[PDB]
Amino acid sequence: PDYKFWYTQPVPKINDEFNESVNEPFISDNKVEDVRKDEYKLPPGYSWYVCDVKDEKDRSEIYTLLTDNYVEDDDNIFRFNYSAEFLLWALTSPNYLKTWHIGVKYDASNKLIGFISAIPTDICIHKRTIKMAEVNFLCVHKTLRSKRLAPVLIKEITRRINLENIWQAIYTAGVYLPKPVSDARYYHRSINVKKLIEIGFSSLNSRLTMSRAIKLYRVEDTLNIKNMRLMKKKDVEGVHKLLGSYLEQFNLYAVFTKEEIAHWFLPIENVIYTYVNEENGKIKDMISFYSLPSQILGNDKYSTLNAAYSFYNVTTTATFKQLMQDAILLAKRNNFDVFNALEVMQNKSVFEDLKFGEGDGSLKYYLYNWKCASFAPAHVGIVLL
Ligand SMILES: CCCCCCCCCCCCCC(=O)SCCNC(=O)CCNC(=O)[C@H](O)C(C)(C)COP(=O)(O)OP(=O)(O)OC[C@H]1O[C@@H](n2cnc3c(N)ncnc32)[C@H](O)[C@@H]1OP(=O)(O)O
Ligand SMILES: O=C(c1cccc(NCc2cc(-c3ccc(Cl)cc3)c[nH]c2=O)c1)N1CCOCC1
Ligand SMILES: [Cl-]
Ligand SMILES: [Mg+2]
Repeated sequence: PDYKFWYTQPVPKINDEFNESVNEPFISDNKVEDVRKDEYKLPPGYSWYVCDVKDEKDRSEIYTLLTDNYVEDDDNIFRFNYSAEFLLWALTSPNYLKTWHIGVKYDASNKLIGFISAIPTDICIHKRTIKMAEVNFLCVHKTLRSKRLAPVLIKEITRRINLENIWQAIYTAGVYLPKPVSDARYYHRSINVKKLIEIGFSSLNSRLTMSRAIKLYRVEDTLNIKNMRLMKKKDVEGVHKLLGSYLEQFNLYAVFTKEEIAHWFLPIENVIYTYVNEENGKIKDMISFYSLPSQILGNDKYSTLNAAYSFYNVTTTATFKQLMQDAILLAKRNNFDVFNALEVMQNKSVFEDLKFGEGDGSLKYYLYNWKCASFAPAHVGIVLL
């Protein structure tokens, strides 16, 4: 790989190695005045479109583009199917900019063929807190792949983020790019065993028959933490303290305001699930997971796999194993087929005992315009959508 685009950007070369004495931008002393005020040029017949994610019809156009053209596994079995309600939540966090929700239309058809997004957040990297853009949902229509549209989308969102006096970004991808700050494998905990086998995801053998697999993954319908309940507005201050206190140990985390805690955790059916344990007026434990279905490609029976993804989990009255056992149970109670988690924070410590299987690859964490030491994924304290 030559990285002809990426090697023009303020990111590390593949064989760049920085030690912990280095924690700073590649390019400092940036001036909003000097940022390009012209939109990047698109190929003839294509136009920039500012998407209004709060408009049901604009949001439906993003939904359709991602449904048909977003992330697949390397074997083209699954395609991520973020819901329209999920995209509304993901993109309208506190102080979001509409103008960071960037579409490209094909003029002749008036159809959306490209998208990229960012939201603003404070990110703490090796104890330094920096205002950053969190970039996600980069997507080019399958009919227009390998035409160098992605670098146009990346340069245009970089320009718009820079106009807000923001000079760093955080992003994740399954593909290897220059250069990860950390790299986390994903693991899966089967809940609906029979469905996962029927779609070709989970395997059986002469030792693990269907009946034995169903018994292996069977869940007792009783919580270790009896009073775990859906989070309410009254719990925002307590979750801010419990989660905020927990995250300070990590080398990379979001520094959440109380308004960001309310946005990212208060529950929304089929989008975000947060449960809390309240003891003596204090929030002492929390579980959270988001809903991200996958379309099961070419399957006539099942249109989607209903997957819960581990978000943020903290325990002070139970073991981390007991807490994540309760997270699996709460996902089962909410009709999820599988519980997915990355080897970030304390997660890898429970994967063997709670019968998670290792997945087919890894999610890489990246910073834009930041040089620093890389670290093991247990020191990652942030989960992007
Ligand atoms: C200060 C503010 C800064 C803000 C910006 C921060 C950076 C944000 C960066 C974006 C974070 C996004 C986070 C997410 O959303 S990760 C999810 C990405 N989306 C998908 O995987 C959906 C399915 N695939 C697609 O839609 C396309 O394949 C995409 C759009 C991904 C590439 O389109 P296409 O396949 O038609 O290729 P091209 O000819 O246009 O372009 C080829 C160039 O693009 C580089 N490439 C390929 N994949 C990715 C990728 N996932 N991140 C970054 N760069 C990527 C590639 O190495 C090459 O450059 P180089 O190798 O020649 O050098
Ligand atoms: O095998 C997959 C799957 C589905 C789609 C894509 C991929 N691989 C690539 C990939 C991965 C992920 C990913 C997968 C799991 C987790 Cl916990 C966190 C991130 C993100 N971005 C990617 O590009 C893997 N599963 C397991 C069953 O539930 C849906 C996800
Ligand atoms: Cl350029
Ligand atoms: Mg292209």
